[PDB]
Amino acid sequence: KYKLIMLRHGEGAWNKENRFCSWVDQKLNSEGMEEARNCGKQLKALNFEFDLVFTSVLNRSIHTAWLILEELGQEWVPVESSWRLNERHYGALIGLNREQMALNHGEEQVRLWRRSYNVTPPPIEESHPYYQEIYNDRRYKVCDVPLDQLPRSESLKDVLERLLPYWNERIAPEVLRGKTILISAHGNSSRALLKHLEGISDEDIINITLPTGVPILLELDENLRAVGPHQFLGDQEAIQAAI
Amino acid sequence: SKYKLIMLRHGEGAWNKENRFCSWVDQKLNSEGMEEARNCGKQLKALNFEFDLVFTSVLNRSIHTAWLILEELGQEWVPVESSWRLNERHYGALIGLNREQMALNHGEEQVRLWRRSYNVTPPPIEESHPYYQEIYNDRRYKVCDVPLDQLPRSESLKDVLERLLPYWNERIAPEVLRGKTILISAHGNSSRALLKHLEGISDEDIINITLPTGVPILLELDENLRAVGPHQFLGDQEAIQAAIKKVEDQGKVK
Repeated sequence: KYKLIMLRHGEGAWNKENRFCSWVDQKLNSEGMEEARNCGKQLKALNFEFDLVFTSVLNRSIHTAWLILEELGQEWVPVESSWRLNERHYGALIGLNREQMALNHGEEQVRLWRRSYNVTPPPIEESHPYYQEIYNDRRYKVCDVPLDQLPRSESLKDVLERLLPYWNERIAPEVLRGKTILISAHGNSSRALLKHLEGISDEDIINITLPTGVPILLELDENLRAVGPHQFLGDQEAIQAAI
Repeated sequence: SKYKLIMLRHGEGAWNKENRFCSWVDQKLNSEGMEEARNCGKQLKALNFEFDLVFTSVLNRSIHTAWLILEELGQEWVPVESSWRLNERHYGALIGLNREQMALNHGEEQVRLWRRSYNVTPPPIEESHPYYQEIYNDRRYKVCDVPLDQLPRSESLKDVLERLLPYWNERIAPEVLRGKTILISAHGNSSRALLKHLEGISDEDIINITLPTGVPILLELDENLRAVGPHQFLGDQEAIQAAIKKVEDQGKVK
């Protein structure tokens, strides 16, 4: 077998204003940082000793890895970041209040826009309050594919399609070669990698519910295909939230 | 063809306040060292620096200094790479001992030579030392470009140069050649050793370079990667000199 840990960061202001962060580089809050600080205390109690850490290019994912590495005393562990682990691009829904988008278009459409393997939201356009903050940022000018070729909106399926090469090419070699890897990612990019490993269907995946601030162990074979459900490590007094 | 590079020294930790030798002991910043980091970041942002790559040692005080600066800059996504080759000088058996006491029992001349000289090697560390095992049993020093038993047990400034220059030649300098803007988060002696090589400083003159903590060091190089003039400090003139008299006074008596 092989082992692998993924997780997702905690809370920010927009995660409390009930808004769509998505590609907006919004930061963690007191509880967001403390959550990851506790998550590292947990992996410490677990005697966890990583070799490589993989993140998105959004800071809430990076501070999360960093705060974790400090609790472990593992700050020298190599870190790699990639747009291909970014949160899903929610197009024009970025930054708007979701409990009032449900007031315009109705719950059924907003629910579908987030619990759907196949549905692409409206594309963010140059008029959007945050179009510039995303596409002009220097971190997207040095990417592996040109600025114009980055998506302006994504389905959950879109996330996996851009993710999977990064897994095949950057990650999978390393998890092959023994390295205990941590993946500090987001709600959808975590959901998509679990699908491709647990072979989840285009219909069971919209059901999958991953907590935040919680390690997610996952065992593999030499095929690198899953061997069981994803399990959650730590003080299993951790069955909270999930709306 | 006209390159710029930023190099700097981390800030205060507990043993710094205690006036001890840290060397390869993985001491953390205290919260004032953390503010030095943040102040570097602010100054770097006020010059609108955009880094493409950051290099550090594997001592966490140099890594945290770097992470703090990236956050000030909004550049947390900029790749970071770390290497024992940028480590502080290994101070042998003086690791953990107070500096002003060393001057009392050996003279300020002997202490100055121990700290700032080119080819005076410290008394090596022995298995008896309270921090021996925690150093050479640390996982970070395992998967390397050098066997565990071959890691030094003390180091002259010259020994530092001989282990740092290969990492410059093969890892930092090519990225400078590509046009990337580089930040180097290291320590007093590893930065002096690379300044000695880049500036061609004599064996006899490197004794007189003291680097202030928490202060950006701007370096300009030509198309052969040699300095164009002497390294320069960013920040207020008088305050840097006052901070420099500070560092050398650590080895002088009442």
